[PDB]
This record gives sequence, C-alpha cells and structure tokens, in this order.
Amino acid sequence: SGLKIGAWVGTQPSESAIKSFQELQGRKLDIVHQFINWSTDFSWVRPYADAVYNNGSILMITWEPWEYNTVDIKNGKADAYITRMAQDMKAYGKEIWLRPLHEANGDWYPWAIGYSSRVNTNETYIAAFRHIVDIFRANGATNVKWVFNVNCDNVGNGTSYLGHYPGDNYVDYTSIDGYNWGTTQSQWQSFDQVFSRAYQALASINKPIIIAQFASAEIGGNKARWITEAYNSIRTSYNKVIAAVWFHENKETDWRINSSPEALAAYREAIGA
Ligand SMILES: Cc1cc(=O)oc2cc(O[C@@H]3O[C@H](CO)[C@@H](O)[C@H](O[C@@H]4O[C@H](CO)[C@@H](O)[C@H](O)[C@H]4O)[C@H]3O)ccc12
Repeated sequence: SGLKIGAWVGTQPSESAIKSFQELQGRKLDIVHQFINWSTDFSWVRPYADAVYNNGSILMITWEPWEYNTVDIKNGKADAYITRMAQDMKAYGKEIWLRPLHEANGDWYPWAIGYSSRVNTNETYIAAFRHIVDIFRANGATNVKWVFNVNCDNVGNGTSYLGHYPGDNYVDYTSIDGYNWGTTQSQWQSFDQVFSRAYQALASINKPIIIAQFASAEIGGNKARWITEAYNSIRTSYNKVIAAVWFHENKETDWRINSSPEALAAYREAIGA
C-alpha cells in the first residue's frame, strides 16, 4: 500500500525507454504513462503495452480526442472507433488505466469546458465520458479502469473541479495534474500550493487519487528541495493519493528529474524503496 511511482518518460515507452528511466531514478516504475490520440488504434499501442507489462508495470494511457469534441462523442459519431478500442483492449485482457478527455477544467484542449469555442459544457462532457464507459462495458472490457481528471487550477470560463464529474458509477480513480512553473512563463509554488485545492475537492469522492502529471521547473527556486518536500507532502498530508506520476520531458521547461544533478539526487532519495 506504499505510494506507487510512475512516469511519462518523455517518449513513448519502449522497453529501452522504460529501462533507462528505471536506471535513471534507481527504482522500478510501478506505472508507465503514455499519451495517444483518437486516431490511434490499439495495434499501435500494443508493442508499448507489451513492454510495460513485461516490465511488471501498470500502463496508464491518456487518451486525447483531438479528433472529436464532446458533442461528437456523446452523439455517437466516434462510436466505431471507441468500439474497436474496447474490443481490442478486452482481447488484450491486462489491466489498463485509461484517462480520456483529461484536464477538462482547463482551456487548452478542444474537449475542455474552458475551450474558447464554448462547445463543451458540463452536460456534454458527462454524457461523452459516460458513453465511452458504456461502450467499453458492453464489450466486456472490465480490465479497463477509468481515470477522471482535473487540472490543479480551473482555467477558462465555466471551469470547476466537479461540475464535469461523470459519477462514481463511471470512475475507478480520480487524478490531478499540475506543475510548479517557477518563473518560466508565473511564480514558484510548492507542491501544496499547486495541489491542495484540487485535492480538497477530490477528497469528497470515495475513489483513490493519482497525481497523473506533475513536475517542477529549475528556475525561480530550489528544485531539489521542492522534490523532497513534494514527496514528503504526498505521504504526510495527501493520504488518499495512491500514485505519483512524474512528467519527465524537456519541453516547455526542463521538467525532467535530471534537469540538474541536485534534482536527480533529490528525486532518487524522495521516491523511496
Ligand atoms: C495555461 C496552463 C495552466 C496550467 O495550470 O496547466 C497547463 C497545462 C498544459 O498542458 C498540459 O501540461 C503540460 C505542460 O504545459 C503539457 O506538456 C501537456 O501536454 C501533453 O503532453 C504530452 C507529452 O508531451 C503530449 O503527448 C500530449 O499530446 C499533450 O497534450 C498537458 O497535459 C498547458 C497549459 C496549462
């Protein structure tokens, strides 16, 4: 019942990318995270899934519908694609944590409630999420566990932590994403400062919580101490969190655990045995 350690490793998780990250952090990955879109069939996923299961890890897939908005989805216009994914995931048989339409309380994704076209509402979101789950259950894909998500902050008009919550009957895990951006954009914020408000909201739901994406910048503060403090906070005060999934990518800023030697040493120590 210890905290599970996961990561998006900055590239799709081939066998070598998983093993390299495990060498890097000095520990097994309990969870391996990958991002795919809604024009990707399971056969493209399968070699990555095999690598993850062969390593003895849980695959978490963030499933991003760039190709269909919530109205599209709830009206059934993607159902052939959803049905094929469900059938293929059932046939695969292994436990997959699937996180569709994430960060919908932001404004950066075309399925999010804050997205500037105004097309996605609480109602269309909930109906879309429920429709996906319904199709998977009709196809016997009970191995697929459903992850609800919020961004740490509500960004854009109409956004909230729970307005778009599809209900306990459709969710196995909840989750929060968030970053300490430092001065890269923004101000330096502790893990608590980033995550406390969203956690308070999700703690009202009797589902375990995953920190599905998090990381810190180097600039504007001490990233090594931030990492030490983040994991201590998770263990001390975020008792409903069961997993911490770092976002290891040199992208908007260097989120990587090895953005500096000091950060790497702190991460290796913080994740524990
Ligand atoms: C303006 C704002 C405010 C905030 O609180 O949070 C975010 C998050 C955000 O995008 C998400 O977080 C990171 C950091 O910006 C993005 O990199 C990430 O994009 C996803 O990255 C993966 C891996 O590179 C891709 O495969 C996915 O396709 C992509 O969606 C977002 O989750 C933006 C703005 C923002």
